[PDB]
Amino acid sequence: SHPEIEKAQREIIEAFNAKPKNGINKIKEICEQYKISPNEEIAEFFHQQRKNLDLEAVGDYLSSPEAENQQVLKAFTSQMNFNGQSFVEGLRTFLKTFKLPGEAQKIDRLVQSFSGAYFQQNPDVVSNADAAYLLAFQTIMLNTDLHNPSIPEKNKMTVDGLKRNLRGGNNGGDFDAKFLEELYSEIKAKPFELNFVKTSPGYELTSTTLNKDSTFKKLDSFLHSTDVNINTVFPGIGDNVKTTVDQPKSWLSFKTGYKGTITLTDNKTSAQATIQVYTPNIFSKWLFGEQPRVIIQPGQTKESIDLAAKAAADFSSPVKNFKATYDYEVGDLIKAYDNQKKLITIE
Repeated sequence: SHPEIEKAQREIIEAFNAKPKNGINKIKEICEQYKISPNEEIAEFFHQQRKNLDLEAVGDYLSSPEAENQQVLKAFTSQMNFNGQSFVEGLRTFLKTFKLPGEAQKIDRLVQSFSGAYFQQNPDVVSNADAAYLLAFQTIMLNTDLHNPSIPEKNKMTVDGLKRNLRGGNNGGDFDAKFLEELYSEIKAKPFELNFVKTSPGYELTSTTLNKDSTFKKLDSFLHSTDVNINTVFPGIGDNVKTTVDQPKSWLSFKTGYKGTITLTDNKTSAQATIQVYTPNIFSKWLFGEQPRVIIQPGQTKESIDLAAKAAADFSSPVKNFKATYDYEVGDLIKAYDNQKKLITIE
């Protein structure tokens, strides 16, 4: 906590709250001016001014894949005590710290950071860092099973049901039977205090009948497609648009709804946009929302805001929620959406 930053804390708080970018750049400003490291310092301000800062934005800054952001987090998470803490408790504390982003990849980056720190501070508890990430994802999946009011008590995961999934999890080995009993019981008696973001950044398409939507229907078929063009899904975007697809991990669409992320990139303009699909399932419905969601987000580059607007305008269903991105204000996204929704609303 450096004194030049501490002095104008209120100013940095006012800037960050208004627009995170402004505030971050105002932290960097003082850091440059006083020949000091921003990553280690952003992390500190975020910690210190927790009761003051926009926790939605903070969580959103820390969960972003950008190099600077990724470093800030390594520093944020390192500044946490996990020494002495139980795996269940250390994690119980970690998650409690954030206004949890409402998107799988963002959550993953977070869980991945805890894993690396819990293992650093407790090298004896888990065999390696990969083993901590496994245990955490099993713990988070366990948290759903043990507290789902729909699932009958007879179908809710057992203690030995845990030990089974974790045979070969401790760096190609088993974890201590008494530690998993202490894990399972700790999380049986108390569920994780998980506060999520209200509305996630960019365009969010969500309805109880979005599953019925032709564009949504098409986009889903696309996720299990080989060599297909995206203009078949979105004819409002250019012909010249390349796509990459990241399919969901070990924890399937059944335990999140998360059906994956499509990344669209204009091969002439370098405008980028990402589509995220979430379809409610028996396990997910209770924790992650009962209605399908489509989150469209523009890249940092020029015209990315149009690509995103073009994809969202092609949808029949309306965009239920608009939210400012780190580089784009709510209004500009509305401007481009209504514009393409007036443009595409022609033969």
